[PDB]
Amino acid sequence: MSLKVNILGHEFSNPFMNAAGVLCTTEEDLRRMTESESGSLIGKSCTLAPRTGNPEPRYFGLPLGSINSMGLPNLGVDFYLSYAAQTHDYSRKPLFLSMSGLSVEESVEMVKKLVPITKEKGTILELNLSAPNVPGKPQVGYDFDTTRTYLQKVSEAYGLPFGVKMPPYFDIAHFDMAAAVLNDFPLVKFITCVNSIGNGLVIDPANETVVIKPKQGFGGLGGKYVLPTALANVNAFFRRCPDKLVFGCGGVYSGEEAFLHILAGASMVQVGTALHDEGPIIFARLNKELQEIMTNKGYKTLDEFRGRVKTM
Amino acid sequence: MSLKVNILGHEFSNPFMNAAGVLCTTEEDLRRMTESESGSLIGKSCTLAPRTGNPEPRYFGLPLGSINSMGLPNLGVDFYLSYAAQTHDYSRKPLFLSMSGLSVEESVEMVKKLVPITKEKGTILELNLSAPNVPGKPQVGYDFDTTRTYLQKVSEAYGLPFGVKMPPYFDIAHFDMAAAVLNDFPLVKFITCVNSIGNGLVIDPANETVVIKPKQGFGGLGGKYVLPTALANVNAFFRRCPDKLVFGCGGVYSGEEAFLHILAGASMVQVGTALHDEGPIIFARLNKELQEIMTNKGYKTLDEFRGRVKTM
Ligand SMILES: Cc1cc2c(cc1C)N(C[C@H](O)[C@H](O)[C@H](O)COP(=O)(O)O)c1[nH]c(=O)[nH]c(=O)c1N2
Ligand SMILES: Cc1cc2c(cc1C)N(C[C@H](O)[C@H](O)[C@H](O)COP(=O)(O)O)c1[nH]c(=O)[nH]c(=O)c1N2
Ligand SMILES: O=S([O-])[O-]
Ligand SMILES: O=S([O-])[O-]
Repeated sequence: MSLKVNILGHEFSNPFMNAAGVLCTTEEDLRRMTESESGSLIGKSCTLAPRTGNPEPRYFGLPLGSINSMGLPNLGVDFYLSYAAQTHDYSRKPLFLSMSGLSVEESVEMVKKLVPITKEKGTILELNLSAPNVPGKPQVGYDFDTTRTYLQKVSEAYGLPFGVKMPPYFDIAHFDMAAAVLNDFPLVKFITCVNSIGNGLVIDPANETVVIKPKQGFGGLGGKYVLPTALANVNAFFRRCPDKLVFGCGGVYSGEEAFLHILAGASMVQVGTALHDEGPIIFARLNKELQEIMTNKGYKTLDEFRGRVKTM
Repeated sequence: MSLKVNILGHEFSNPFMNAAGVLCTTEEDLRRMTESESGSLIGKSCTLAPRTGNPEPRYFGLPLGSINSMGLPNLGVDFYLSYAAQTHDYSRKPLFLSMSGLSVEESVEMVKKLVPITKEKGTILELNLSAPNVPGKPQVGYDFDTTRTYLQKVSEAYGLPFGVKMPPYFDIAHFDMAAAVLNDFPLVKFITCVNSIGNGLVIDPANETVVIKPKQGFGGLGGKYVLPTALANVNAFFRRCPDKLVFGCGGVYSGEEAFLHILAGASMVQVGTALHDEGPIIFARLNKELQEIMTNKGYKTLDEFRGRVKTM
C-alpha cells in the first residue's frame, strides 16, 4: 500500500502538507515541518519587505475551528528565498513558497527573484490571491479583472509553472468566471481550494466583546466551519480546470476528511487549524488514519479513488 | 424583561420568526407558525407560477447544520397573497412574504399584486436576492449591477417599505459595494443577513457519494456552519446602513445565539435549520433563554444592547 503522489515532477511520500501560514514562518517552524511525516511543506505567505502583522489578540481557537487576523507576519521574501536556496533539505521533501505581495508590482519583483532558485532547487510557487486579513486590501480572487492582471504579469515575470491559493466561492457563476480566467493561463498548474472563509465575526456573550482586536473583530474562519465549502471548491475546479491540479485545504482534522478531499479531486491535502491545534505529530496520525480507511475499502493507492466522488 | 420589537408601526411580541423556506410552504405550515410562540413568520419564497422544485434527495440534516437544494418549491404567488389577504390571523402576529421571482420582470409582476394587501392588512415584503439552489440562476446579490436594477424596479412597482434577503459576503470591499447600492434605495427599510452559505458539498465516506441529487451534490449550508458569517454580515450592514434595520439569520439554536445577533445589530432574528430540526416548539424555548440572558445582564429592553457589541 502507498500514499505516494506523483505530481509537478516530484514523488511526494504522502499527500499531506501544512496550510500556508501555519508552522511555516520561522526557520524553526520550517525545520519542524521538514522533520515531520508530512509529504511536503509551504512557507508563510511573504511580502517584499518584512511584516510583524496585526495587533494582538489576533488568533482565537474555537470549538469548531479558528478565527484569525494575523496580517501576513513574515520575515520578508529574501528570508524564504534564502531558506529555499541554502537551508531546506530537498532529500526529505519538496518545498513550496507562498508569495502574497500587496500589489501586482510587488508580486512581479518577488517572483522574479524566485526564478533562479526554482531552476536550481525545484522550489514551487503558490501565488496567494486570497489574503483576507490585510486592512484596506480586498481579496484579489473576488475581482476577476485584477486576478487576470496578476496572472498575466506573474506568468510573464516568472515564466515557469506555478499555482494559486484561491478564496472560497459560493456561487456557480463565480466558479465559472474564476475557471474562465484560470484556464487562460497555462502556467497555472495547480489551484489550492480554499483560503479561510473571510471576515467572520465571533463575539463572547459574557463580556459582549469581539474575540480578536483587528478590523473590529472581523477575521478569517478555519477548521470544521469550512469543510463543505472546501470540498465544493475542490470539486468545482477539479471539473472546470481539467488541465490543472487541485489541492484541497479546509476542515482536515482526520484521515476521513483527507479521504473526502481526495475523492473530490485533491492531489495534495493541506492542514491549517488542526495543525495549529495539535502540532506536527498530526502528519503521522493522518498517514495512519488515511491508510486505515484505504485498508477497509481495499484500496492500495490514492489513484484508485482520487476524483471518483459519485453523484446521483 | 421585555422582548418586544416595534418596527414599521407594528408591535412584535419577541424578535423571533422562521427563516424563509422553513415551515412556511403550505397552509398547514403557516398555521403552525402562527400558533407558535414566534413574534412573526414569513411565507416561503414564492414565484409567479407554482414550482415543484429540484429532484430528490434534496435535503440532508448534518451534525453541524444542514445542506439543501430545494429549488424554490412553492404554491405560487396567488396562494401566498390569498393567505395574506384572507387566512392569516394578524391579531396573533404580523406576516412577512418572501418573493423570489427568477427575473426582474417576474419580481415586478408579483410585488404589484402585494400592494393592495400591504395597504389593507400590513403584510410586509422581503425581496429575495439570494436563491442559491435554482439551476442556471446566479445569486442576484453577488451582481451589484443586477441588484441595483431589481431594487430600482421593485421600489418603483411596489412603492412601499420593504426588505431584502441578502447572500453572505466575505470581503470588506463587498460589504462596502453592497451597502452603496442598498443606501440608494430609501424604500429598503430592512436587510436580512444572511441566506445559506451557497454551494457547499457534503460527501458520504461510506458510499463515496454526495448526499443530495441536484447540481452534482452542491447545496446551501445552514446551521452551526454559518453563525460567524451571519454575525459579521449583520454587524457590517448595521454600521453601514444606519437608515435601515438589519434582521439576523444564521446559526441560531439558542437564546445565546439570538443575543449575539441582536448585540451585532439585529432587530428580528430568523431561525432556519434549528426549527427544521426541532419544530415550532423551539420558539417557546428561545423566548425563555433570551429572557434569562437579559435578566442576568440587567437589560430591560433589546434597545439597551442592540448593535452595542464592544470592540478592542
Ligand atoms: C494562523 C493562520 C495563518 C494563516 C492562515 C490560517 C491560519 C489559521 N491562512 C489560511 C490557511 O492557509 C487555510 O486556508 C485555512 O486555515 C483553512 O484551512 P483549515 O480549515 O484551517 O485547515 C493563510 N493562508 C495563506 O494562503 N497564507 C497565509 O499566510 C495564511 N495565514
Ligand atoms: C429547507 C430550507 C429551505 C430554504 C432555506 C433553508 C432551508 C434549511 N433558505 C435559507 C434560510 O432562509 C436561511 O437563510 C438559512 O438556512 C440560514 O439560517 P439557519 O442557519 O439555517 O438558521 C431559504 N431562504 C430564503 O430566503 N428562501 C427560501 O425559500 C429558503 N428555503
Ligand atoms: O496572514 S493572514 O492573516 O493573511
Ligand atoms: O428553495 S431554496 O432551495 O432556494
